[PDB]
Amino acid sequence: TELTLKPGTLTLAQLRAIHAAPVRLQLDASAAPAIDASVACVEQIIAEDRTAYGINTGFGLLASTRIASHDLENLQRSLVLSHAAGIGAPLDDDLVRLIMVLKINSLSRGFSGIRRKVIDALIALVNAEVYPHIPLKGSVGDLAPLAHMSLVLLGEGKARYKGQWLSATEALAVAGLEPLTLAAKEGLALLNGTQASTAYALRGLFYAEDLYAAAIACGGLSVEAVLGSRSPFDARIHEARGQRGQIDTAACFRDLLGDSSEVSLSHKNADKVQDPYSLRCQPQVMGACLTQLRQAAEVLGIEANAVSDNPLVFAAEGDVISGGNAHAEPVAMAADNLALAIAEIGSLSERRISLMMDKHMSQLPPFLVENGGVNSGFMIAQVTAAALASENKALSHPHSVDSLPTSANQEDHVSMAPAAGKRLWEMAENTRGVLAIEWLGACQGLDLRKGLKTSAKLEKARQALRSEVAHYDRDRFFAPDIEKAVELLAKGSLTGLLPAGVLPSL
Amino acid sequence: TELTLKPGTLTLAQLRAIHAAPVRLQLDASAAPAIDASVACVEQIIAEDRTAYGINTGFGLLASTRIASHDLENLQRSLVLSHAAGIGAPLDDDLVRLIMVLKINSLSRGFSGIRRKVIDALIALVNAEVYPHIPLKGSVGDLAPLAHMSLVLLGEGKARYKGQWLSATEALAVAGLEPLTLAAKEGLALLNGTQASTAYALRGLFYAEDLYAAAIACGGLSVEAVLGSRSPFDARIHEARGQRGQIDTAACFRDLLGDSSEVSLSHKNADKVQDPYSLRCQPQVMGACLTQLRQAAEVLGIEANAVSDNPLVFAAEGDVISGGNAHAEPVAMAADNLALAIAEIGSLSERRISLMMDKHMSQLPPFLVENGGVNSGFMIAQVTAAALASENKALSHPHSVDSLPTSANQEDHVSMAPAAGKRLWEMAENTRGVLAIEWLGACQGLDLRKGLKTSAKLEKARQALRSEVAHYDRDRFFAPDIEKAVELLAKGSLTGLLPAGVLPSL
Amino acid sequence: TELTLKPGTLTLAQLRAIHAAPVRLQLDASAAPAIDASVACVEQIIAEDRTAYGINTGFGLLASTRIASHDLENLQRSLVLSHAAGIGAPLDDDLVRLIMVLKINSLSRGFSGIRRKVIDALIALVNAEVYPHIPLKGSVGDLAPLAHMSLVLLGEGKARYKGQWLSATEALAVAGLEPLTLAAKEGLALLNGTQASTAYALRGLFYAEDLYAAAIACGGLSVEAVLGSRSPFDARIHEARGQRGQIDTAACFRDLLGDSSEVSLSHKNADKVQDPYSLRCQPQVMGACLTQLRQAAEVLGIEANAVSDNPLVFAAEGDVISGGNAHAEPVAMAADNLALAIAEIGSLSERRISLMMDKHMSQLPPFLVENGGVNSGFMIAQVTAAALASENKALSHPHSVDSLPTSANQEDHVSMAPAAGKRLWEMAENTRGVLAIEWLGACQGLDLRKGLKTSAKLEKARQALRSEVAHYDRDRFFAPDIEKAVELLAKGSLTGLLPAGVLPSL
Amino acid sequence: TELTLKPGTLTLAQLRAIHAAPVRLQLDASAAPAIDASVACVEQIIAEDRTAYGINTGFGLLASTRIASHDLENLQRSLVLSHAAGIGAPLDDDLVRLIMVLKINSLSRGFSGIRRKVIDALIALVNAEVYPHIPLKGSVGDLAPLAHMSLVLLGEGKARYKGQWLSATEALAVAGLEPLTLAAKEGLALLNGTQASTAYALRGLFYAEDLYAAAIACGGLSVEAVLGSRSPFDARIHEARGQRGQIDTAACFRDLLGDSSEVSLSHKNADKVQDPYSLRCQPQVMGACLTQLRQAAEVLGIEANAVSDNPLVFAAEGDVISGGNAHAEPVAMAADNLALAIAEIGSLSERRISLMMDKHMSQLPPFLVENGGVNSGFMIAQVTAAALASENKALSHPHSVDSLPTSANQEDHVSMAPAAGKRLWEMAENTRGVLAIEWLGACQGLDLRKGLKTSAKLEKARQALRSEVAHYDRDRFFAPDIEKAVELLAKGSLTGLLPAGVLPSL
Repeated sequence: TELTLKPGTLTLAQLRAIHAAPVRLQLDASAAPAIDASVACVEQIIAEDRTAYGINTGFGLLASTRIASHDLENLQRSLVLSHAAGIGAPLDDDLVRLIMVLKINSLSRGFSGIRRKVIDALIALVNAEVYPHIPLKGSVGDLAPLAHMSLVLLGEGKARYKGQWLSATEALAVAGLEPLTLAAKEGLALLNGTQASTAYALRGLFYAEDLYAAAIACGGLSVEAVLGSRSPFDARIHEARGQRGQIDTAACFRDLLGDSSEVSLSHKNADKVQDPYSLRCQPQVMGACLTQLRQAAEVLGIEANAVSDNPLVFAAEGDVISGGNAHAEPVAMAADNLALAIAEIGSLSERRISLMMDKHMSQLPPFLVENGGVNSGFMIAQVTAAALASENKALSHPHSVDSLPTSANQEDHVSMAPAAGKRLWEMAENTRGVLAIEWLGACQGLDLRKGLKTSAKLEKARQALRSEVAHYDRDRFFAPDIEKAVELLAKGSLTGLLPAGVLPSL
Repeated sequence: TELTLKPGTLTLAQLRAIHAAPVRLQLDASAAPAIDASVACVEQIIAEDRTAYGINTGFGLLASTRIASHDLENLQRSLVLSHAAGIGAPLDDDLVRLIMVLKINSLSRGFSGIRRKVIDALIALVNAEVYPHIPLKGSVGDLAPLAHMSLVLLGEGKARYKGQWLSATEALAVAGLEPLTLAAKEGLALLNGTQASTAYALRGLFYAEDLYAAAIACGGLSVEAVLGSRSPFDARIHEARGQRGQIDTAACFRDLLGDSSEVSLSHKNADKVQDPYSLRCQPQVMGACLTQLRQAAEVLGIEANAVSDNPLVFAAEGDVISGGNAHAEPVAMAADNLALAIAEIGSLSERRISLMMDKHMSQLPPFLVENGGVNSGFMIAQVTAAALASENKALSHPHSVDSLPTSANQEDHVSMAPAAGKRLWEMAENTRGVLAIEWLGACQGLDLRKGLKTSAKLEKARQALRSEVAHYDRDRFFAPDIEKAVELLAKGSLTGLLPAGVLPSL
Repeated sequence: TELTLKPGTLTLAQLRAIHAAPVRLQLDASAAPAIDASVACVEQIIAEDRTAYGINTGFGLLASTRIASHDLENLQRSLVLSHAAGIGAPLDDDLVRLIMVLKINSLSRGFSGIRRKVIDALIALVNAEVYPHIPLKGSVGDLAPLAHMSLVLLGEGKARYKGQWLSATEALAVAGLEPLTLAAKEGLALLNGTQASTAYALRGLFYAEDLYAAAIACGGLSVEAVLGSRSPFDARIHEARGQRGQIDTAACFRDLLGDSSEVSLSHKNADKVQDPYSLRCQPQVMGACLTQLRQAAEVLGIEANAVSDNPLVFAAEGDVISGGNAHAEPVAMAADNLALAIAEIGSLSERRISLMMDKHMSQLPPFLVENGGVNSGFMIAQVTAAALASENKALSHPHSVDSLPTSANQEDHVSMAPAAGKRLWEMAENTRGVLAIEWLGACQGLDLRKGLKTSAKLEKARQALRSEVAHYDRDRFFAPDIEKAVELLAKGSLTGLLPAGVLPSL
Repeated sequence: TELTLKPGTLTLAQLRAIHAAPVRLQLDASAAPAIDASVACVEQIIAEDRTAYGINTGFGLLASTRIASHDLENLQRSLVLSHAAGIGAPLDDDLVRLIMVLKINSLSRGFSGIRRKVIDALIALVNAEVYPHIPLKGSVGDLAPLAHMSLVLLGEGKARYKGQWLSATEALAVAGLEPLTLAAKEGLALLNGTQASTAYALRGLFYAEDLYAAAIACGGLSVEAVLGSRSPFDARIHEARGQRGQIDTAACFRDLLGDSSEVSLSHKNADKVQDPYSLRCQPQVMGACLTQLRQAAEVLGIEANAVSDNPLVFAAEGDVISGGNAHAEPVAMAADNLALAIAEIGSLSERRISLMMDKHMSQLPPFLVENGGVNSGFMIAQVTAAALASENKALSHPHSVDSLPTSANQEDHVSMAPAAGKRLWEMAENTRGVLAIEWLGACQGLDLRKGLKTSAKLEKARQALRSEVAHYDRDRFFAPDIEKAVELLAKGSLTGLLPAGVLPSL
């Protein structure tokens, strides 16, 4: 997988690919100039015995003292060691790779005053598929997680390779590297930034997108299973409202559903029963979710390319300036935004499941099973979906509204973006479980409409499932079916049915 | 105030003006065609003894029965009467006017099959400044509140005029109207829609905008009061991150602050103390808030013009279709989105207040007062700001993630957009109180820098306050000062200092 | 209403009476000793030129300086003036009276070193029904609200009398008082404490209790209306679980319901349809709520009698000690606890309403109305109940988990108990609206069981309502009925049906 | 470990031991009578061709049909298979053992009509340390998780033994069992109940208790490290407030702290600086938490012994009754209650950490390190604690206030107690991380008071830590120290210092 990186130009689709699979990358030749020039600007400051905070000074007491060169170099190690104070579970390699590539992208923009050779080391680690240990918690939005990553550069910490933990030195050799020594500003360049926060929210974004796509397919099947109407998806309704998300959503439903199906055609005159909101307001509810994840994607798309460390080096003017780009407030809001979409996608789906369980609603046997006097059918699966949908409401509580003061009142407001981002992964597992159950139920219900077929793309969704899970004939161990369905969705089995260009990264 | 309405074209600035003050409006002649044509389409259906749900049928049992004309007409009254089941405090006239104008705008787009003369009645009521009673609660997202409004059309309910409650009939005469009788589909046309939800969120939007504007001015004063740096607002920092909200925010700070001030110039060499995040990350935090309220404004801007009732009449094709546009999910998310902005604006401000109270941070006397051994100064005001900032965290909990099934499982998923929107008004009162206190504190602190002036626009912010509230010389009754400051902000005293074209409706 | 107060012995029932109506109180003679002795201890310190913090010292810089007597006295006024920095709506007289009586109770315990004559002034104000202005917001848990109350003692602020605002001096004369001058420690004695926090939560408690009582009656009517069973309330079921709240709750249902009714008897054999959880799990759900409000009442009962100011005077030993009793953490948790009860009482009730709307569940006409083809009946009322029930979920978010640092890091953790307590009042208005609608619906449904009577106490609940609201014959303006029902409940119309000794204050 | 079980008499301490380690149990002979008698009552019903719902009937359609014996037996398997529809991670053996023992306890009370031999099988599995697979999610409060457990009884599912998954049949043989066939009511007896919900909250309870205990020790060390006063813990202060939790908490502090220490004695005259609230209000804040966890423990203690299935068999009277004991509302509230305690314990601790980082507060070097110009010391550890404390606020959102309708509107209100309980485990990991950091910091700070010793018990807390983690001399890899400290706490290293009889289960 060759990627030739033009720093600051990653697209959301590129980001999804980095997240999904190993990468091979190289910096574009056009990146060298600005990168080498911020180093030269740093080198000049030092050569001219100029004092610059965050460049050649010590801290606090020494924040204006030109720390001797000797202590300057060891100050970088001490920063990284002391800052590597994270805790909790190890991030998986996929997420570690994204963070590494985000850091490379940002440093490579030439505002950080870090040597190209350090950047090249990180790249060597990516290319070698050597992923430094990074613990899940600690950042308030990303000193700790970025400090854990950088440990390996110095020959400290540990890293994963071929799924086994290696010592840093062992790890470095795998990548054809030897331990490095950091120079002025490099410690800060590596530790300051929003790459972990951004990475966490991006994974939430990609999950949110996979689930949107799945939900269009499952909701289409459910519509068919209970003989719902295609009228709610009429373009005229959506154009008259003017909401773009909803207009795009409805277009997706029409594409998947078509004008009619054998199923729909064989439910002749009757269209006298208006469909419940969980079917009929799918464009409106799923469109709102689509708009919401597009808003987040835009913010996160920009942040993936942001120059986020501090202080910034402006070689062109000779200036070094301390600002607040390491504050990940926009990332935090984007994540809280995504929370709303993942929850409402799951909520609308659970009510569709609920409908399907109701023989007064479904025009199907109660709980989707033949001879329910002695068979419980899907009844407890529906309960599982309610439990999962429910959990998402509390999980929806925003993290972007909380802050505690740190660094002795000097970092008196922070974003809490890492917590905001990572709760999204569990919300997505809940909504994924809900959709898997909807998937199972709608194929069961369509099954009961003996011999009848739905549309072309929805029939592919039925075959996808039925190749792993059989029709529900009579009560049997239920959980393995749900497990199966969930893995299918997690593997993107239905994503490909959605039309192109709808979702930010797809 | 003449407004000649081209239906579906209201701008956010027009919406802010309708919200802020009485309107005089007239429909543009180009609206008549489509409006008269949906009526004609309805008239044709009835003339052809065609059955159409939501047009000439009864409900449930009779949902396919062509209800006799006679019962058809009385069905409209009964719908409005039975649907007027709202409760809680009366909306104020300002908000009632916005809802009325939103309903007019939507019906006037010609998809609702309602007579121009009914639309004209609502317009007559607006023009006459006769505002029907509408209670605050009941909608799940807006049958009840729109049904209360429509009562007056029929000569039921009551309405406010010159701030006094009048009977509907008295009210109607003030507007030069007599009670009307509704025709086929008119009841539904009036009661279905998202106008109240939209109106509630729009007020939240306009509040959020006023507060943003105030916060740029107050944060600029606070920066000056504690001798902060202008370096964090350097354009190069914000362009390097790429976030638009933050880029625009920083531009606002530079405009208000300028390159230097007498204050800043007289704090010679020293710039050795990095400013805390509550000053230095203002572009990043306030920019995130700006982006967030721009996302909401876009959704709400579109929704203000939406065709939101049901079923929709498509005269051009002869079709009538039932869809889900009355589902206000996008409005609900937009409001939850705005919640995040109002809270973080207040949180960042309270920490700026906090900083100002700390003589190790502020370079000012503790609690902003001379001889604090016996004077408490601003100490308890700061506590008030903490209480107000705090309340906003719980208030931030999203409403868009909750739903309960209604109408016997037929409306099985709803938005909860009215609750989402109205909590914003109280969040805004909290953040307004916080900013008022920041305002007071920064003018006090600048005062203590004897004779020194800040920038041109920030000096106007100081004079604005000082014309109502005097320097704090020694302990005195504090609450009246805060009261004063709050009313000043609520009157938009600082809004005008912000550069043009930054905020969606300004 | 004579109350002769033995300080520290108020009961919850006494507290409900103070809250509900004017009081006439006098201190018991046995209170004089300890009250006069803490003053004497303060007087001795001063007479012996001993330095005591919070007694005869100034603040911060002067926290160890024996401030001259002269400045000592003016320091008390300045504390009260500067601390009166609250904001928002005026508390109503009922709540102001409770706070005043709570302060009197606490000071009268003799640990505060305040003169009996100051205490007597507050008592004079209560007895005269002169209620100082106190604004709703500002405390983080209660300097501001207690400082506003004390203003009037000094002839500052304003007070309400016979529902009109009076100047403090006018107010004082009504009570036969002249402005006072405060002595050493008195300022702190008055301003420190948890009385407002406690008062806010107590009102929440009493509301929660009224609603519990109402819900037993309404749920009993609903059970009857849909021909539910009395079997779920069998004592054996509740004893076998062992939960006390549930055991007591079920006993209440049995008392109100009885072994059988004309209604229940006339629904002969059939008991083949198990009742839904919203009826059948009433003991379990309402019992949990009962336990929860009993836990809160215990904490609040104790806190109503707490010695809560600081520093405390221990005359017996001669010691003065600074502690943290003014921290209202337990009050904050008690309120968050009560939030759960008010929400679940309303949630269970709304589902009972929902059931009643469902002719497949209710054994009643859909939406409780004859000829629903053209009549909507209770359909939109149910929607109102869903909107109100829904709002309570977000409102349930705990305030006790938030804190911001105040007083320049010296009050670095606070309770947020006032916010916790006051949100309960609105939660209670929501649940009250829900129950009013249940009340209306169950009497309507029982009505439809022509001529049949329920039990003795539930028939009184029916007559209570029917004296204000008529049977629903056909569609009519709905909101006035709900308004009526709500006022009935707010007046305690159903409270008296509940057996004695169940609820903490009743 | 022999336990001879008297059903319904488990104590909280017994429950903590079952949770912590393997058990060996036997039913007391006095349990046989009522257990054999409910079976006989079931047998009599069947022998008399009496129809009883949930005993010898089929479901829904057949809810009044005496299902043939043959289908009766297979209905039990089908219930268990179809109900085993849970998902998510496998519970660990510890938690599976607790659930099994809770189920045994409840069935053994003789109200369930299940054969002693089935109960004996579960006991055989416990004794053999064979733990059936149970997935984490699915219950709405516990059909799915109890159905997964019961699978193994029938020779389905899988179970863990010596940490390896075994087939059910392999598992059964390890316990000396063969697959069973279930009889009338047994399926329901096994699947209905609140044992998983209760088990989840109990683990939360025990965690909350361990953390309370740790926090008293760490807060005592922090007090000493920054030369705080013992005056806030004076019994007179706590008795004067009257709050029991706080009185008990303060007694704990006095026990651990003592009247004085070498440390405290060597900080001679000065006691002129009042301690911040994070030290001084420890009795008030930790006491509130203690009260809160005592309230939960009481509910959970009772529920551990509850008869929770349905319908219940009352052999004494011959009656079988369907009720709602399987509704775990009280468990859900107890868990939400515990959430508040775990969060506030962590919040108060993080502010104590914060204080310790502030040389204007701590009387220690900034960030607890010598030569901080080039050493960052504990600065980023503090950030980690803020991130962890912060996460707990959103996690605090109550689950007991949410519900969705299941079983086609027949279970229209549910508790969401499993979600409520399990979020507590992660909240406890956050607060544990916070305390570990406090622990580290206070031992570091005391270290800096060269040669000085604190009290007897607090010196043991110092030695406990120092045996794993060395004094912080200069910057080094920080995270391993925190990891170490966390494992120490998780192992109960400080629990034993707390006085006996304070905590419900200890």
